[PDB]
Amino acid sequence: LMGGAYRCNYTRKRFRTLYHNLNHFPFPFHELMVWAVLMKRQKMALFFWQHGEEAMAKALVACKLCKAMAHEASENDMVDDISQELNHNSRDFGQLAVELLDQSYKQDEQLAMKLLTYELKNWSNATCLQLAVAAKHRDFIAHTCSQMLLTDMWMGRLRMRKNSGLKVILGILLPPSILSLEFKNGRKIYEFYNAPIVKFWFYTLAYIGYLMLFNYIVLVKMERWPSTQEWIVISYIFTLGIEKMREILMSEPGKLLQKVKVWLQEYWNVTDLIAILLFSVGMILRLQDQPFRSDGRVIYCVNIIYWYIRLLDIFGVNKYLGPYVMMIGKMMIDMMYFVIIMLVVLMSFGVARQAILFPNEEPSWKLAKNIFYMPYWMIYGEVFADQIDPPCQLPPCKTGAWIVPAIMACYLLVANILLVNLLIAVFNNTFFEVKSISNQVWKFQRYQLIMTFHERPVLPPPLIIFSHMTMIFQHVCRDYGLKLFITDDELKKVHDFEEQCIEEYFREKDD
Amino acid sequence: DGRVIYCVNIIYWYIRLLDIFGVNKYLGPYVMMIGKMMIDMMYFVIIMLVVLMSFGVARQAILFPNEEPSWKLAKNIFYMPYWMIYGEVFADQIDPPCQLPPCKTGAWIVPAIMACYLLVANILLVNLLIAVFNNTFFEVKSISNQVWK
Ligand SMILES: CCCCCCCC(=O)OC[C@H](COP(=O)(O)O[C@@H]1[C@H](O)[C@H](O)[C@@H](OP(=O)(O)O)[C@H](OP(=O)(O)O)[C@H]1O)OC(=O)CCCCCCC
Ligand SMILES: COCC(CCO[C@H]1CC[C@@]2(C)C(=CC[C@H]3[C@@H]4C[C@@H]5O[C@]6(CC[C@@H](C)CO6)[C@@H](C)[C@@H]5[C@@]4(C)CC[C@@H]32)C1)COC
Ligand SMILES: COCC(CCO[C@H]1CC[C@@]2(C)C(=CC[C@H]3[C@@H]4C[C@@H]5O[C@]6(CC[C@@H](C)CO6)[C@@H](C)[C@@H]5[C@@]4(C)CC[C@@H]32)C1)COC
Ligand code: NA
Ligand code: NA
Repeated sequence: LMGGAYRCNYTRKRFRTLYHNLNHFPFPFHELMVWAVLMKRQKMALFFWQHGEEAMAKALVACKLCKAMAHEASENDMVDDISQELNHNSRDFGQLAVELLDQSYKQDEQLAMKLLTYELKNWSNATCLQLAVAAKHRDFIAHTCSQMLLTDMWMGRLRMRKNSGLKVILGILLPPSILSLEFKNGRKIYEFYNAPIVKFWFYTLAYIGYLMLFNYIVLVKMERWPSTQEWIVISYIFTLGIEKMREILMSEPGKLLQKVKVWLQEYWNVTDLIAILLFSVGMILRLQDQPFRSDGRVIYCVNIIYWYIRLLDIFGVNKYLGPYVMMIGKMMIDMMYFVIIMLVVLMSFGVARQAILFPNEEPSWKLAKNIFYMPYWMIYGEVFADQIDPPCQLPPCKTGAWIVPAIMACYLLVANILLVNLLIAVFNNTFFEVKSISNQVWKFQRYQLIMTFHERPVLPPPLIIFSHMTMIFQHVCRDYGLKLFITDDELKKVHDFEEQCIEEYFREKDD
Repeated sequence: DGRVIYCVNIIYWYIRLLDIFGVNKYLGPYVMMIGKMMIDMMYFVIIMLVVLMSFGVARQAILFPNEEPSWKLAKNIFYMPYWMIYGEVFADQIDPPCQLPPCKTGAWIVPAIMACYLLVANILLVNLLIAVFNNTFFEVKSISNQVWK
C-alpha cells in the first residue's frame, strides 16, 4: 500500500525470527493506529492518533494508507460507497497533519523544522517531508515552514540570504572570490561547489554557452567538415544523452523495462528524447554530399527552436516566472477550441473566395495552399484589399466577383470582433482559479527541483564525461539534504515538544 | 554628436512632464498604476523575446545559408520578427515567392513557423497580459490612491 521504497517493520528478518518461535511492543499505539486504519474504523483511528508519540508521522502514514486503499478499491470495482468513504478519511487525516504542523510552527520554529527532518526509526527511516511528498499532499509542502525548510536545503551551507544568485555567479567565474562568503558551522571550496544552487547556476551558464554556440553554427556558413563550435555542440548533445541514460538506469524501480515507464512521466523528458534523436539524425545526414548536407542543415535549423523554447524550464526556478509558465500551459488548452472554430470560419471564407475568383484551375496542390495562406494572414493586419477582389487595360471581371468583399467584411467582423473578444473574456473570467492552482503546484514541485539538483554530478554536461569516468572507477571499489540524525536526548525533547503541541491544539480547538 | 545628445535629452525632458501632471487629482494615481504595470509588462517581455528570438534565428538560418559572419546577422534576427507583431505582417519580404532564382532548400517551413509564432505571440501572451492587468487592478488602484494622498 505505501510504495516501493517503504519497508514495514513486521517483514524485517529480526521480527521474522522473533515470530518464528510462536513479546510486547515498545509503541503499542502505532500498531493499534495502523490496525484501525486498515480495518476502516475512523473513530477508533482518530482516538488512537492522539495517544502515543509521533502524531504527525502517524497522520501522514494514515493519509497515504487511506488514499492507497481508496484507489485500490476503485480499481477493483467494488461498491463505490467504500471508495468514497476512504477518500474522506484520507482528507481528514491530511487536514489533521496540516493543522498540527501549523500549531507546531506557531509555537516554536526551530523545533518545527527539526520535527520535519529527523529520521523516523519506526517508519522505515523516512522523514515527515518524504511521507508528505509520497502522499501527494500539496497543502503540507506549500506551508510556510516547509517552504523555509526547502529554502534552507536549497541554499546549501552558505548563510547569505539578502541578495544571492549574483554572488554564486561571481564565485563560479571568480574562484578567488569564494573565500569571502559566510559559511554555516581547503574544505570551503568543496562545500561551495556541492550546494544545489551552485550546481544550478553552473548548469545554467553551460546551457547559455551551448545556446550561443548553436546560434553561431546555424547563422554562419557551414562547410564540408564541421568547425570547432559544431564539435562542441555535438559533444554537448552526446553527453546530455548519456546523462539521460544514466538517469534512466539509476531510477526508483528495480526493473529495466519498468524504469522507462516511470521516466516517461514528465513531458520534458520525452521532448528531450525526441529532440536528441532528431539532432542525431540531422548530424548523420549532415556528413554527406550536398543535398543530404542541406537536409541536415535544415534539420539543425528546425531543431534549434526546441532548445530556445527549453529556457522556460530554466526560468521555472524564479518565484514569479514559474506560475506564469504554468498559466500559459493551461491557457493553451483553453485556446485550442477557439482555434478550431476560427479555422472552420477561415476555411469557409478561403474556399469561397478561391472558387469565386478562379473558376478555370486544373487540380494541383497549389489549391490547398491558397485556401489557408491569405485568409490566415488577413486577421493579423495584412488585409490588403488590392490583392483580394482585384479591380476588374482592364481585364474582364469574373462573374460574381462582387461577393468577395462582402464575404471578407463578414469574415473579418466575425473573426476579429467576436471570437477574440470572447477568448479575452474566457481568459479573464477563469484566471483566479488557474493562478491559485499554479502557485500551489509550483510550491509543491520546488521539492522535486531541489532533490533532482541535490542528486546530480557537479560538472555540467559539456564536461560531465569526466564525472562519468569516476562512477566507473568507483564501481569496482546522507548527513543532511534528506534526513537529520539526532541522539536520544534530542529525540526525547522532540517527542515532549510534539506532545505539548498536540495537547495545546486539542485544548484550543475544544475551547 | 552633440546634436544627437540634444535629441536624447529632449526625449527625457518630454518624459519628465508626468511629474508636473502629478498634482492633478486623477492624473497621479494613473501614473503610479503605470509604474506598477511596467513591472508586470517587463516580466512578460522576457517570454515574448524568447519566442521572437527563436523564430528569427530559425528563419534567418533557413533562408540565407551562405552568409559570411557579420554584425548584420545580429540585426536581421530582432528587426523583422519584432515589426511583425505590430501589424506589419508581410508575405513577399519574408518567405519570398521562390525569371525566378531557385528556391532555397527547406523554405516551406518559414510560413508554418511564422503562423505558429503569430498565433502564440498575438493571441496567447497578450491576452494573458490583459487578464493579469485586469485581475490585479483594484489593489493597485487603492494603494496608488493612498500613496498619492
Ligand atoms: C541568464 C539567466 C537565465 C536564467 C534565469 C534563472 C531564473 C532567475 O532569474 O533566477 C531567479 C533568482 C531570483 O531570486 P533571488 O533569490 O536571487 O532573489 C529574490 C528576490 O530578491 C525577491 O525580491 C526576494 O523577496 P520577495 O520575493 O520579493 O518577497 C526573495 O527573497 P526570499 O523570499 O527568497 O527570501 C529572493 O529570493 O535570480 C535572479 O533573478 C537574480 C539575478 C540573477 C539573474 C541575472 C544574471 C543573469
Ligand atoms: C563586416 O564583417 C564583420 C567582421 C567581424 C565578424 O566577426 C563576427 C564574429 C561572430 C559574431 C560576433 C559576429 C556576427 C554575429 C554574431 C551573433 C549574433 C548572435 O547573437 C547572439 C544574439 C543573442 C544570443 C542569445 C544568441 O546569439 C550570438 C550567439 C550571437 C552572436 C553574438 C555570435 C557572434 C556573432 C561578427 C569585421 O572584421 C574586420
Ligand atoms: C501539379 O499537378 C498536380 C498533379 C496531381 C493533381 O491531383 C490533385 C487531386 C485532388 C487534390 C488531392 C489535389 C489538389 C487539391 C486537393 C484539395 C484540397 C482540399 O482540401 C481539402 C482541405 C481540407 C478539407 C477539410 C477540405 O478539402 C480537400 C476536399 C481537398 C482536397 C484535399 C481534394 C483534393 C485535392 C491534387 C500531379 O500529377 C502528376
Ligand atoms: Na493591426
Ligand atoms: Na498593415
